[PDB]
Amino acid sequence: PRAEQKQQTRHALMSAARHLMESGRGFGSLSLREVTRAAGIVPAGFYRHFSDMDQLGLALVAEVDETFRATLRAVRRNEFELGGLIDASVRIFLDAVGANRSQFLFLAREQYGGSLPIRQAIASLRQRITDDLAADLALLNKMPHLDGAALDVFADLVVKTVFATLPELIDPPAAKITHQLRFIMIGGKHWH
Amino acid sequence: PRAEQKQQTRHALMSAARHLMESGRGFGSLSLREVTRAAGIVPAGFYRHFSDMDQLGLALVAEVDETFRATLRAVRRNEFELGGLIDASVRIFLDAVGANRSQFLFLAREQYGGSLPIRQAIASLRQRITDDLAADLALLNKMPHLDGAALDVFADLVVKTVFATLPELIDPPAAKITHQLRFIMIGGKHWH
DNA sequence: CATCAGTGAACGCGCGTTCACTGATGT
DNA sequence: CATCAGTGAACGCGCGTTCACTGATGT
Repeated sequence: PRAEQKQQTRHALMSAARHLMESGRGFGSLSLREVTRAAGIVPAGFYRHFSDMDQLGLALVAEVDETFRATLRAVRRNEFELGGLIDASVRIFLDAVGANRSQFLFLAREQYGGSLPIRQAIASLRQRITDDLAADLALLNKMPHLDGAALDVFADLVVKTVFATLPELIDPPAAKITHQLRFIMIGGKHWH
Repeated sequence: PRAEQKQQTRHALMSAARHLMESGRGFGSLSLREVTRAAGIVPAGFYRHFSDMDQLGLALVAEVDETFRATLRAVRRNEFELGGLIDASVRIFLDAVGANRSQFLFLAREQYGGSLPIRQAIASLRQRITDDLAADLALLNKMPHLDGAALDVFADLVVKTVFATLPELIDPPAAKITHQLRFIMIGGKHWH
């Protein structure tokens, strides 16, 4: 229908809030009014799309989750090959961040600093990412010296490193992060 | 003098802002009014201590920096012994966090989410921590296969891991972080 | 008597939310 | 005529900041 325009306006509010953040400001500090101002609706017109700012926040988590998971599926598609696994996936990853700066900006900025339902939605998307990593590694016996409990700890260290590297990939890398993921992988290989 | 009372009030504003954060809220979202309300002065009485909220933020970075560096000096004091280096220092560290929850809370929460001068003051304290780590490691030839450029990358990975572990050490560990730092150390040892 | 940390009233402003509304889309 | 996304005016409230002030500390 032309409730496609309703959707286009919802994307405007969303894209407007993310973009308003690219200046160091956090999602909790954004007013409904300024977001509507930026997106091109009069304040009360926010309520046709979200009940409040928190709800917009939640929709921003879902948007980035979807993008983050699409990238990791691309990385997952390359792990069945042999050699150069790290370099190739760092590249796939860095491209996806490049192509979606403001989404990963939101995630990097809110990963600890948001409201409650936003902190929780992020912790959740992160646990899934971590569980998927532990399941990838287990599948291909890529870390044989590591049992289920150890893989969980390993995958947590890798995801943590990635999440903690996001801020660096937006403000201003490839070789450095690759170098760093190697230290971790080497540590998993020679474990014991 | 009894400008010791002036200092006591300054500590109240400071401790008041940190503590007001323990509920998931970020420093940028705190009003001058609520901080004064919490600390026990009437709003305009903030200005005898700080020109604005940013300046309070800056003083909170300096406070935690000082505490963080005192902990790392304690960890540094144990690195000249042999064996069990990781376990002992994780313990020293976790105690210092325990003893200063709200300070590390501020740091963990603002490490990426604050204003500009606050983001910059934190990046600075972090670079110093990282440089000190790279200098410790170099001093004791603890990572012989690593040249100056490699140590910088290694120390960045360790500090990043620590900073990224802070949120977990306040909201709700020892074995997990120790386990994780081992993967990293092993990776540094067997590098090449 | 001198200093000055903290007071208490006042201001103008942007906020979130409500409400009856308008007018194009889709029957 | 029916739906409903977006309008525009209005409200009460908490904000940051100013100002002349008070009264204990320290001369």
